[PDB]
Amino acid sequence: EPQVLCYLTSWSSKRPSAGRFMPENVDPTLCTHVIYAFATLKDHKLTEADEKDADMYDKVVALREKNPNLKILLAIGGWAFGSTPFKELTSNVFRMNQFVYEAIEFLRDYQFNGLDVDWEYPRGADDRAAFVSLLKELRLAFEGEAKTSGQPRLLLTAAVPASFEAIAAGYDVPEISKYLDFINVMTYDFHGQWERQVGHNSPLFPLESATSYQKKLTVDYSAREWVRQGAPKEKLMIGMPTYGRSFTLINDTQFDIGAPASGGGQAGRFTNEAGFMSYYEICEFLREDNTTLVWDNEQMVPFAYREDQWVGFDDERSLKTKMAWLKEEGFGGIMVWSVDMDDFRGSCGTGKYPLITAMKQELSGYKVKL
Ligand SMILES: CC(=O)N[C@@H]1[C@@H](O)[C@H](O[C@@H]2O[C@H](CO)[C@@H](O[C@@H]3O[C@H](CO)[C@@H](O)[C@H](O)[C@H]3NC(C)=O)[C@H](O)[C@H]2NC(C)=O)[C@@H](CO)O[C@H]1O
Ligand SMILES: *[C@@H]1O[C@H](CO)[C@@H](O)[C@H](O)[C@H]1NC(C)=O
Ligand SMILES: *[C@@H]1O[C@H](CO)[C@@H](O)[C@H](O)[C@H]1NC(C)=O
Repeated sequence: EPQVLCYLTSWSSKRPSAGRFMPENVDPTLCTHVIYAFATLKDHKLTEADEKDADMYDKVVALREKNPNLKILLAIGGWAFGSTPFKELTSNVFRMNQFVYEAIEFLRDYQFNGLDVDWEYPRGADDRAAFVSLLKELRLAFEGEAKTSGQPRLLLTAAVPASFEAIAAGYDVPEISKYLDFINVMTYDFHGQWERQVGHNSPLFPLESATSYQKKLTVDYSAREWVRQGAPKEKLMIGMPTYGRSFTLINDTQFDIGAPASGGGQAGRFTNEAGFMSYYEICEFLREDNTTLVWDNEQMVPFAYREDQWVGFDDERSLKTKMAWLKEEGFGGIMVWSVDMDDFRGSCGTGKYPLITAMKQELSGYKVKL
C-alpha cells in the first residue's frame, strides 16, 4: 500500500513552450494523489489565487475520469505565502472555524478529495498551538461533515520541513500526527543559492568528512528525526525532488562539494529562476560539452558541472537508492515535487516521466508493515 503524492504547480502552465504543463499532461496511473499548488487566502477564506485557476481546478479534478481511485487535493500555503497569512487566520476561533466550514464548501464544490496545508513555517510556542488548533478543527470538521453528509471524509495532509531545527521550532509531532492523514516531509532544499558554498539539494546520507551538524542535513537523518519525534511511519511521505539546485562557481577549478559559489547558476530556459533547474532542463545541461557527471558514492546522489556551472540533482539511480532505503526503513510512501518538473515529454532520451516511473517500479511489490 505505498502512497505516491504528487504536487502539481499551477504556474507551470505559464511556462514557455515545451515547458508548459497542463493537468492534461498528468499521467493518471502515476500517482495515487495529485496535490494542486497553490490556492490562497482572501479575507481568511480559502479561495482561488487567480480567476484563471477556477477552470484549472476543474481539469486537475476529472483526472479521476481516467482513474476513479485517484485522489485530487487542493494545497494552500507555500514558500511565498509566508507565515503571516496563517498567523492571522489563526488568531480568532471564529475566523478559523469559518474558514474551516467554508473551505469544506469550497472543496466539496470543486469535487476535491481533501486539503493540503503548507504553512512555511510555524515558529515559536504560540505558532505551534495554532498549527495544532488548525489541523484539529479541519480534521474534526471533516470527520463531522462525513457524519452529517453521506460522503467519504475529506483528506487532510500537510507539507512539513526536514530540518531538525525547524521540526522543534514549530511542530508538535505527536499531536499533528493524530489529525493528519499524510505527513509530507519536504526532504529537499538542504542546500541552495542562499549559500556561498556548493552543496547538494537532497543527499541521502552525509559525507564522512562532514561536521555533526552537516551530518543532520540529509534525507536519512531528517526522516528518522520525524520518527524520533513521534510521527507514525505509515503516515510519513518522504519528499522526492524532480529538480536540482544549481550554483555559479567562484572558481571553475573547485567543483567538489564545499567549493565557493557567488550565487545561483544560470536559470533554466523554462523554469526562469536561478539556483534551480527542472530535470528536463538538467538533461539538456548534461548533453552540453565538457559537462562532467559525478556520482557521490557517500551521499548516493549525482551532480554535474560545466565551466562555472554546477548542479546537484536526483536521477533514476539516486531515487532508486532512496526507494531501497525507504522500504528498509518502512515508510508509508513518497511525496514528489513536482510532477511538472519531471521529464513528462520524455525528451531526456529515457521514457516519459523517467524519475517518478523509476521510483514507482522500485516501490513495486512493497507493503507497509511493522
Ligand atoms: C511542498 C513544497 O514543496 N513546498 C515548497 C514550495 O513552495 C517550493 O516551491 C517553490 O514555490 C514558490 C511559490 O511558493 C515558487 O515561486 C514561484 O516561482 C515562479 C517561477 O520561479 C514564479 O513565476 C511564481 O511567481 C512563484 N509562484 C507563485 C505563483 O507565487 C518557487 O519557484 C518554487 N520552487 C520550486 C523549486 O519549484 C519548493 C522549493 O522552494 O518546495 C518547498 O519549499
Ligand atoms: C582556482 O583554484 C585554484 C586552486 O584549486 C587556485 O590555485 C586558482 O588561483 C583559482 N583560480 C583563480 C583565477 O584564482
Ligand atoms: C572535460 O575535460 C576533461 C579534462 O579535464 C576530460 O576528461 C573530459 O572528457 C572533458 N569532457 C567531458 C564531456 O567530460
